[PDB]
Amino acid sequence: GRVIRAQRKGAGSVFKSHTHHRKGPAKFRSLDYGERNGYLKGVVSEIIHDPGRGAPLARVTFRHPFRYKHQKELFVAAEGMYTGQFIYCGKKANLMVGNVLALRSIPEGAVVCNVEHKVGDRGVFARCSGDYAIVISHNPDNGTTRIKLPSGAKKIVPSGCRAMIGQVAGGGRTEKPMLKAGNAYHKYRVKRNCWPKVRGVAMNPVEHPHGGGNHQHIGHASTVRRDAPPGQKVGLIAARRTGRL
RNA sequence: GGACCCGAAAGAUGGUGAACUAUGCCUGAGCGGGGCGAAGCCAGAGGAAACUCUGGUGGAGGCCCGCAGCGAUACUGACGUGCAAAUCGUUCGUCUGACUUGGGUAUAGGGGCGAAAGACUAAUCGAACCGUCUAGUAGCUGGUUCCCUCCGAAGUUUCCCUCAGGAUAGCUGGAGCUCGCGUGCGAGUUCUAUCGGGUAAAGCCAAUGAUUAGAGGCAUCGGGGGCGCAACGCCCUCGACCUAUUCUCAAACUUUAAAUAGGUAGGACGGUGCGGCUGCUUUGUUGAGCCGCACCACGGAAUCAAGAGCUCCAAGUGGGCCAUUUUUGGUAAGCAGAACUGGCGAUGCGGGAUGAACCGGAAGCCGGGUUACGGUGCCAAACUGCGCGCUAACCUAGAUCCC
RNA sequence: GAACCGGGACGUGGCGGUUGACGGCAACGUUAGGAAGUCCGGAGACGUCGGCGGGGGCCUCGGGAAGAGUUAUCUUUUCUGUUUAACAGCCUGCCCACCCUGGAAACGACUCAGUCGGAGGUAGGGUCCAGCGGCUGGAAGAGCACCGCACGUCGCGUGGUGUCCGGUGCGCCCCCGGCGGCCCUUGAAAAUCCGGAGGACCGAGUGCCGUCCACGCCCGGUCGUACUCAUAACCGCAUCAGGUCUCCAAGGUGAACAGCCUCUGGUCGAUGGAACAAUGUAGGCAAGGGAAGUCGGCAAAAUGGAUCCGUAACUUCGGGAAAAGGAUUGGCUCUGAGGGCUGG
RNA sequence: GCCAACUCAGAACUGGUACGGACAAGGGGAAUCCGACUGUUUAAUUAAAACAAAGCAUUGCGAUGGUCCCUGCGGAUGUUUACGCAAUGUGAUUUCUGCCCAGUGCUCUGAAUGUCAAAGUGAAGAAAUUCAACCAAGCGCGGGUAAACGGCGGGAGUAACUAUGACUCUCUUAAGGUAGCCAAAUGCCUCGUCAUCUAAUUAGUGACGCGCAUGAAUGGAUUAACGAGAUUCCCACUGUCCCUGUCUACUAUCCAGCGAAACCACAGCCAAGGGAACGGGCUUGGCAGAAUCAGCGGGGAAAGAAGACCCUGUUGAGCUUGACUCUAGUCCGACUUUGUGAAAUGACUUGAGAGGGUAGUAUAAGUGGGAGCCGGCGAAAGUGAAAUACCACUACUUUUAACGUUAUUUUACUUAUUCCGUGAAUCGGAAGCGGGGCACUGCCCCUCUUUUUGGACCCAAGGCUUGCUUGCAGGCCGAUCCGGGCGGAAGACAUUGUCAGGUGGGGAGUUUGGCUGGGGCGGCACAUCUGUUAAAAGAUAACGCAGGGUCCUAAGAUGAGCUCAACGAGAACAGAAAUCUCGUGUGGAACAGAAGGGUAAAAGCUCGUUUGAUUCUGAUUUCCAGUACGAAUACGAACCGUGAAAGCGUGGCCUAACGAUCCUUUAGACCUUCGGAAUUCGAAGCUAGAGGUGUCAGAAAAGUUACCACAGGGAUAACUGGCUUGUGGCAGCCAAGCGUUCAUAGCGACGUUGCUUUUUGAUCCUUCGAUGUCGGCUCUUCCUAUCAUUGUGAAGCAGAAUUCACCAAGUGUUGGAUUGUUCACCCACCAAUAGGGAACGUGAGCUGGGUUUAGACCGUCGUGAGACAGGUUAGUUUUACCCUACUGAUGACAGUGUCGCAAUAGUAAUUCAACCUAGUACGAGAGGAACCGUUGAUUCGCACAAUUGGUCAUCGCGCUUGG
Ligand SMILES: [K+]
Ligand SMILES: [K+]
Ligand SMILES: [K+]
Ligand SMILES: [K+]
Ligand SMILES: [K+]
Ligand SMILES: [K+]
Ligand SMILES: [K+]
Ligand SMILES: [K+]
Ligand SMILES: [K+]
Ligand SMILES: [K+]
Ligand SMILES: [K+]
Ligand SMILES: [K+]
Ligand SMILES: [K+]
Ligand SMILES: [K+]
Ligand SMILES: [K+]
Ligand SMILES: [K+]
Ligand SMILES: [K+]
Ligand SMILES: [K+]
Ligand SMILES: [K+]
Ligand SMILES: [K+]
Ligand SMILES: [K+]
Ligand SMILES: [K+]
Ligand SMILES: [K+]
Ligand SMILES: [K+]
Ligand SMILES: [K+]
Ligand SMILES: [K+]
Ligand SMILES: [K+]
Ligand SMILES: [K+]
Ligand SMILES: [K+]
Ligand SMILES: [K+]
Ligand SMILES: [K+]
Ligand SMILES: [K+]
Ligand SMILES: [K+]
Ligand SMILES: [K+]
Ligand SMILES: [K+]
Ligand SMILES: [K+]
Ligand SMILES: [K+]
Ligand SMILES: [K+]
Ligand SMILES: [K+]
Ligand SMILES: [K+]
Ligand SMILES: [K+]
Ligand SMILES: [K+]
Ligand SMILES: [K+]
Ligand SMILES: [K+]
Ligand SMILES: [K+]
Ligand SMILES: [K+]
Ligand SMILES: [K+]
Ligand SMILES: [K+]
Ligand SMILES: [K+]
Ligand SMILES: [K+]
Ligand SMILES: [K+]
Ligand SMILES: [Mg+2]
Ligand SMILES: [Mg+2]
Ligand SMILES: [Mg+2]
Ligand SMILES: [Mg+2]
Ligand SMILES: [Mg+2]
Ligand SMILES: [Mg+2]
Ligand SMILES: [Mg+2]
Ligand SMILES: [Mg+2]
Ligand SMILES: [Mg+2]
Ligand SMILES: [Mg+2]
Ligand SMILES: [Mg+2]
Ligand SMILES: [Mg+2]
Ligand SMILES: [Mg+2]
Ligand SMILES: [Mg+2]
Ligand SMILES: [Mg+2]
Ligand SMILES: [Mg+2]
Ligand SMILES: [Mg+2]
Ligand SMILES: [Mg+2]
Ligand SMILES: [Mg+2]
Ligand SMILES: [Mg+2]
Ligand SMILES: [Mg+2]
Ligand SMILES: [Mg+2]
Ligand SMILES: [Mg+2]
Ligand SMILES: [Mg+2]
Ligand SMILES: [Mg+2]
Ligand SMILES: [Mg+2]
Ligand SMILES: [Mg+2]
Repeated sequence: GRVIRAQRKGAGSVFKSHTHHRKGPAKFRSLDYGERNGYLKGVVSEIIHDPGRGAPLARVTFRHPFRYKHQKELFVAAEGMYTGQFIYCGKKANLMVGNVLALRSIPEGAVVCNVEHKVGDRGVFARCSGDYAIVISHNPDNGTTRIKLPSGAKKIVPSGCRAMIGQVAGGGRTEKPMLKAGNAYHKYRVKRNCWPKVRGVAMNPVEHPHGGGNHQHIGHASTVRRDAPPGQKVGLIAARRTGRL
């Protein structure tokens, strides 16, 4: 008869993201004439740590195409990039790690990161540390490029979508064991109030379908309907299978 | 309808709280002295080499003892109308981190928040607090205010999600009305005459069923012994069978069959003789009812009759209990359940020492007389009255229905 | 009494015109020493822990002088105080950072720990940075201590002496510097201020144009400000043994803001008196036995600091571990070892 | 030479061996269980094994998305992007994680139309409307899934002693407990069996295992280190105890001052009696003497609270789901938003064409004339059930356009709509400057200027041309022209809105009968019949006794004929039992069913004819209120059956076999109404049946609560008390037998009479506005049904020992292991280690180990919430100052004092050992007493401190730490 924790998540106010010390969103430059037709050069000034994000970020300074001022950008760092490096963004940019190129100019089998979904969206795919997308094939008839995403899915995107050459830096982070609750506490303190987690079978019936019983047990199948209403949809949602492979 | 008065656990609606506590966020602050001695580094020794070893340096850890801080294990200590609606004393856990803490800020009631105890959300939490709907509804508990006088119950029937309730009939009050004065439309009573019964008892030597014992007979058709190869051959024992007897039995057996109790009748609403009506009935004014006229009818058994009949409105009651006799279950019960009557309940009074039911007896306020039951050695009113026997208790002799 | 900040306006003097200073090889220095739209950088501006070093205050030892305490005996001894603010100038120049000469293995330099060097070490010579560093002015005239004269009811009167010279440190509080450890944690923003890139535009010859320089002049609103901050000034119905954030922090013992005693400061506020029955509450002891008590060793007792010797099974090899088990500990009189500065 | 600090290590000397001198400050060891550890938690009874945790595993999701919030609009995750976010389970490391997809879930690019709404389409009708096809998701079917919920049994045969079963086959239901582990925090029996630990062990440890009911991420096994966690043992230690004593402070005490509260019908001495079954009051007795002080915990069934346990109410509430009825969300179809075009494919139109036999070649598929048809067939018959010849139309399978209908797909456009990016900064076309080839003057093919470097980059130089002569100012190129789309993506799909179907404990509301020797479980005594209880009219109770929702066109109606069961005697197979003959035959047969009645030319059996099992209403009986229903009975008014007729028949031979209102539906009338008038559909009326309420005078209805609540109930359970005494315990009587013979020394079978309330039952009288619920500890008293001790009788009593019995309750009846234990069982001592009451004595006397709140684990059960007579661990014990009682203390008792008497009340002593008797009596031996006397001792009681021991704040003396 009580709202469950998963339900309470949506209202927020204690489950909102912790973003006080973050350095702003990481994204490509806004797509413009220079990147569409030629190439534009910037310089990497700093490599910084973004709290709550495994991958390091890169500060890049560009010369504004048509204004007398500096254009400052924050890119998701690719492995191998260093301070003082020159980054080239555009259709005519060379195929080097750290450069941002339109997928139409990236040959097949290339490893890229921060791939745009819609032309000009400034990058939404393969942004986490150690992750990357792979260019599979091109279709000039409809101007569409096929990519393999980190999850293994194959997606078709417009060939004008941009992507940075190389993989995201910081790979191998999840290999290290944490060994203690304090490390997880520190990890999630800068992410959100999602830790520690209380098991449903440890609660009373009033606040969870798994609660109750003189023994600790679910008492009914943990697989639930895809259309099960909020508050009832707990456990393995719409599972096509369970158990070991 | 507030509905005689007071009372629920709840439900609904609209508002108020994160000054406590829970969690996230922002910005500040706080945490002796010791122990162990990880990486990294320096030097030396052994060895053919590989490599091994030793002594220093350094200071890691959700590491250890421990002060402050934070918390609260045991005494199940103190106190337990306390210093205190959670405190005090000793003891105890942790103490550089998942650490402690101030202020600001966010989350508000079927909502929040929860390292999860249904915990916390202002001494309020398995749904906060404040006002209102609201005099919420209660077959349930408690109260329900002057006097005398008259009458005066019920715990039983049927129906009800009915079993602590209600309606219904019965019991009761009030109002009367119709008549009547012994010629009485009557009666919890007898008498006379007529009917029904299957209990008590009795019966099995009567049907059905149960059951003991012997006696006399019988078989080409029972088990054995003897005489025998067998024999429908012979002699005996026990069994069946027949006959006449015999012990003992029945709520769901019975021929017979009480006591008590049940029904009907004993005139004025009768009888007799004529005539009439019918569409009913008959072969038949043959019957069956009914209707007119004439005559007779001493009231047609006893006793009593503080009279008989009729109607309307309505209260309370619908938990009963006890006793002689009859009687079911139960070892029995101050157990549980039925029949008739009476009693207590609703009722005092004398007796049984004492007592709701036993015995007596029922009652306005008094004087006198006499009794009922029970008593007359004292307590305590009335004889140590007149008489006959029994008992002698070295066990507390014995001493009055229920008891 | 002596300073500072912000704002306003001018006057005097100074500074530049090679229109927009000079010096240094350089780091950079000097009180001044153009400039508009536009653009760029820095400060503000940041976690935590450990060692080391510097500064201020405190603590502490010795000497000089002033006063006081003790003095049956000893005590050149015991006690108190012996001060220097903001601000201005000059000097100095921690640890770092930076610059010039030069070119290094037989490698050297170097910290407690690290670390650094042909991407230029050692060495020689310099620049800059901090300071809560030094001297001077402020400022001895002030404050403090001591010794005198005077009114002796009301002179907040009047005068003198001193305020000096050294040592020491794993000491305590605060600030700072520079390294190192930790993170799947990397530990605010803005107002505001400073600097820089560019040079449109701008002036004269005995006066003009500028000037962040020196001195002089004027002004600076509104509200809070007492007191308590707690065993009686807040909350708990109270003058309630509870609860309520934080700053300062002496001496002795001792590892120690442990316990105990003491100095400054505070305080004797818990209604008082008499007696010392039982039963209680709190705190001890108890011959012999030693858990037989009790559901149960509940409670209490025992052990305990430091130094030396020594330490098993098991083990995730990190521990177990202070395992277990033994010895010592006072006072007094000595001995030895462990340092700094100066001088060829 | 001048200064400087406290660290370390040694050596003498020395004190009453004192010296971390106060203070400060681990007890240790050997094991088992749980949880890895650090951390967190029920503020005010539970700190834990519970929660979290790192590690492990599973699930969804690529943004047009997953999860979630929101009335709506829009939002959180998201300053994000799979090394991520979201939803779960397990719980370090090590090792392992077996079989089962039948069930419930979840899931799928699977077959298919078995079912499937609204809208839309077609037929009929005057229309309302009814019929058909088409028909989404979902459901059904199929597949996959167990680190999803969960499950892991039984049977038969089989090895050469037996036993088991490697092996083979089978059933429910998919499989049949694998590796492991165990009387476990998990085992009932159970205190299981064995070993060990102890003197003794329901405890601990190890082992065994058909294990009521162990078992593998509902995780199994182990595990160093850790723990205010649960357990066992050992060492040290001790006032826990033997067994108490003593010391200090503060109280209590007394005083000055000050000064409440709880509670109070009236009050307060007892024994018994009865009584509402436990009185302070009543009855009968005992007694009983002013006024006061300090305690005390027996009583006041003391106070504290309208019992929280249990039951009842037509009272809730938290939670759950396979309960009833709904609902947010979600999926799906239609219409709308919604505009502009082109093609395929499947049906329906018509239109031409091909095919078929169960047995036979064959359309003989179906039909008519065929005797005649266009050389060909019948005209003959082989199958035959029905003819081939010439005509079509009828059914089934099968191709394709002229016209038209319908449905599903593919695809085109962008302006509606939706989404993305930007400070809407170069978008579309063309042309020029340059670079390539061709062959010859034109073509086509490409580019927009920036890639060794951690620099800077803006506000136009230049050329041409005007005002007039420039303070300077105005135009073009530099800087191509033209496009009145900021740049893209999806796109009439998505999205909004309205209806329609599915899903929907996420959420709302509600329900979850009654009787009942408490309630539940059980049963139905709830409608209802027979016999009996039932007491010879009727009526009559119990969860008394023994039993009983249909069936029949005949098993109803009528007429006729006959007589059944059984027995006796006879007849081949044939007999106990087949069919047949005669005789007897009162029903001993049959009549649907339970039982009781009833019936013989019948009510039974056979046969003939039949539908009175018919229509119409009234009356009566049974039940009973003299209501209804059911059932039955006697007439009346009709039509019939049967019989010759009287007559009989209104269902079953009689006594049971059944059902209101509302609604639905059927039958009846030339019936009534639709209210402005007519006709016709439709609807509504009247009369009689049918669909049913079995809780049967008739709601529509699942659990749980230990998180719990309210109104009440002693109308009703869980103690004591009261009745009873079956059961338990303790006695008696008779005498068949036992006892070498002998019933009775000692016993007592078969029977039979009693007593007791320390057993357990039975009951429900008292108590539910509360009488504190086990056991132990302490303390007193009482009983005898006597264990020991004193005195006796009897013996199958030689002695010793033992047994039976009589006076007898004066005295005593113990220390320990295991268990919470009562109980039990062992060890030990002893004269003995008897049995019991006192509200199952005794909690304002204690304790709190157990039972019996809330936390938590295991096993079994349940889908679940949760349950458990199963186990386990942690879990607040309140108040006396009132009256009485009792213990002591003043006082009263007629001046004061001393010495005394004395009723009455209380009372106290107990048991054992040794020596001698005595190796005596007795006895064949073995063995083996007792009186007297002497010396000690046990338990208990009253005193006392010479000695010993204890006690210190003599604060007495000494020593000593820090200040
Ligand atoms: K809710
Ligand atoms: K959290
Ligand atoms: K968890
Ligand atoms: K559950
Ligand atoms: K579980
Ligand atoms: K009324
Ligand atoms: K607050
Ligand atoms: K904070
Ligand atoms: K609420
Ligand atoms: K009632
Ligand atoms: K008879
Ligand atoms: K008979
Ligand atoms: K009534
Ligand atoms: K800050
Ligand atoms: K640091
Ligand atoms: K200042
Ligand atoms: K400038
Ligand atoms: K002030
Ligand atoms: K203050
Ligand atoms: K013990
Ligand atoms: K025990
Ligand atoms: K810790
Ligand atoms: K812990
Ligand atoms: K704890
Ligand atoms: K846990
Ligand atoms: K989303
Ligand atoms: K799981
Ligand atoms: K399955
Ligand atoms: K399945
Ligand atoms: K199976
Ligand atoms: K495991
Ligand atoms: K613990
Ligand atoms: K007083
Ligand atoms: K008496
Ligand atoms: K009720
Ligand atoms: K509740
Ligand atoms: K659409
Ligand atoms: K729906
Ligand atoms: K639901
Ligand atoms: K009939
Ligand atoms: K009923
Ligand atoms: K419920
Ligand atoms: K008995
Ligand atoms: K009772
Ligand atoms: K009670
Ligand atoms: K005991
Ligand atoms: K505890
Ligand atoms: K005298
Ligand atoms: K005496
Ligand atoms: K003495
Ligand atoms: K003494
Ligand atoms: Mg579990
Ligand atoms: Mg707050
Ligand atoms: Mg500790
Ligand atoms: Mg009534
Ligand atoms: Mg009778
Ligand atoms: Mg009488
Ligand atoms: Mg009289
Ligand atoms: Mg540290
Ligand atoms: Mg010092
Ligand atoms: Mg001076
Ligand atoms: Mg400049
Ligand atoms: Mg207040
Ligand atoms: Mg020291
Ligand atoms: Mg919306
Ligand atoms: Mg479908
Ligand atoms: Mg096995
Ligand atoms: Mg285990
Ligand atoms: Mg009595
Ligand atoms: Mg109550
Ligand atoms: Mg009722
Ligand atoms: Mg006949
Ligand atoms: Mg009906
Ligand atoms: Mg004899
Ligand atoms: Mg006796
Ligand atoms: Mg006795
Ligand atoms: Mg289960
Ligand atoms: Mg006496």
